[PDB]
Amino acid sequence: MPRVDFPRSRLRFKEKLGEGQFGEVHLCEVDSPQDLVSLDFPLNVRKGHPLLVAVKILRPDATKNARNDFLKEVKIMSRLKDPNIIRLLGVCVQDDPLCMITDYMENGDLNQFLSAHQLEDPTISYPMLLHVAAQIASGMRYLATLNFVHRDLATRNCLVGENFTIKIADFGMSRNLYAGDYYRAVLPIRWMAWECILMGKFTTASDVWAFGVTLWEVLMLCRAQPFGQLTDEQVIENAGEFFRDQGRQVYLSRPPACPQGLYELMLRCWSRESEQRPPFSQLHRFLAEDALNTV
Ligand SMILES: Cc1ccc(NC(=O)c2ccc(CN3CCN(C)CC3)cc2)cc1Nc1nccc(-c2cccnc2)n1
Repeated sequence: MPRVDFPRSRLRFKEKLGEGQFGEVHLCEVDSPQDLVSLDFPLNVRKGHPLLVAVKILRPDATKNARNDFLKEVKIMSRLKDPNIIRLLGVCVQDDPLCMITDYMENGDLNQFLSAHQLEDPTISYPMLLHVAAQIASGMRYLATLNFVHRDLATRNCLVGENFTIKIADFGMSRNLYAGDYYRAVLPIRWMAWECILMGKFTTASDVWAFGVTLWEVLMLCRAQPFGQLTDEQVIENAGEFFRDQGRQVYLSRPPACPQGLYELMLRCWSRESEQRPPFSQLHRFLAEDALNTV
């Protein structure tokens, strides 16, 4: 827990960014942020330009369980300090409504960003795609070593900062744009390892599987939904085929930009056995070294 609340009186409402069962996320401008610049709030103020933040707000009539989960997220976010994980800027928890505040990325989520680019034969290069993926692996290494499981890794849950910096986040199913990526609890089945779908087992190994699918998205420049040839019920059936291990399971195809070795990395992320999936330390090393060294 942060020692002092961010002053709610400085948050100027701009836009509603999303909603869920227990609250909303708003885009706010911080009024006169130079007044707040301190050790507690080391805000990056650009004179002449508004300071924008995302604010997650718990409904004041939230249940006890909803409130506890919100405070659990506060506690988790207060620990996360890595260049490739979204940073908590402040909280409002002394009074209702409870709030968490992070930076707002004008470049949007990584899906939005890659969707707006084309592959260099605006453009983005294959080496930059590897850098994006390496950053995600590095953030995931950090999370896993702190004994967190993400459970919803995908390009839609990564934010694009300045100079191609990628921040892993977790927004939940709070945005209409990605409703088709979730199956009705509400689950991102196309990113989920077979054991998640069949047994509800979520682990770092299943985060690795999701990382494989996220890497696939990146190399596809977010042009195709994973398993777009399959209905939701068929995706669940595909998980059964991984369980069966009789060679009928469908794997995502190799993207045109993806060399065979990188594709085989992805296939290893989709190993039937968790213990055969590469750790994030290895995924990062492969992307930052092996793949980048073989352009
Ligand atoms: C305002 C806020 C409050 C909380 C969070 N929280 C997280 O992003 C997050 C990240 C990692 C974890 C780790 N956790 C481990 C356990 N498992 C099960 C889940 C994940 C938890 C929360 C983000 C935000 N930021 C946010 N939220 C929604 C939209 C945007 C946003 C949208 C567009 C551009 N810029 C920002 N930004």
